[PDB]
This record gives sequence, structure tokens and C-alpha cells, in this order.
Amino acid sequence: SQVQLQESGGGLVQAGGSLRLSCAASGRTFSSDVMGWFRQAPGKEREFVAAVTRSGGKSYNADSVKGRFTISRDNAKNTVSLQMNSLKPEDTAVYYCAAGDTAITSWYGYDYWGQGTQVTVSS
Repeated sequence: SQVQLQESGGGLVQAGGSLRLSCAASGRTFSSDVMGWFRQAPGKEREFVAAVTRSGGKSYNADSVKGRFTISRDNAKNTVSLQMNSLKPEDTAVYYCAAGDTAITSWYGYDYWGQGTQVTVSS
């Protein structure tokens, strides 16, 4: 059928607080190349956040992450966590999980997307 990227761990938190985003793939099974997170603040462009490859290679939008966030592969099939610390009101955005398929030619490219989950960081 279809690939579904189920996102959780979001919600409301106070500035300086933490969140642990989780993305678990369901539906049609696929061999993942890379899984990561994107986000879109109100009235702004959707931007990259973090990603981990199936080899364990990690990359970050360091200019916005600033070493605060840590992505990692979970034990389960196509499951990824994003540990977000020291959150600020500018981190308030809709966060999208994205997954890359090995069966799709582009290397470390993203093919499947989650519906998005809300993250709101109060002052």
C-alpha cells in the first residue's frame, strides 16, 4: 500500500525545556537510506534540521541546531529519535519526518514525508 511516517514526541514545552521527537515508519515496508527531520516556522521556509543514515552517519543544520539537538537510530525498523534540548520560542514550528528509499536512485534523498507534528515553545 502506502508508506506512513508516524510522528510523536511533540507538543508544548517551556523555553529551556526538552522534547524527544520520534518517527516510526508503518504501512508498506521499504529499505530506508536515511531518516531525518524538517521544520517550518510560521511564515517561513521549510528547513532541514537533522538526519541519520543507515550507516550511522549524522548531519545537522548546525546554524539553527547549534549542537542542541541529537538524532539517533532506534532499535526498530525505520525508527528515528531527535533529542531536542535548550529549546527557544524560535524553535516553534511544524516538524516533518522524512525518509529516504534505497530503491529510489538519489543518494540520501528524501521520498516519504510525515503529516507533520506541532512543536510550541513558550517564553
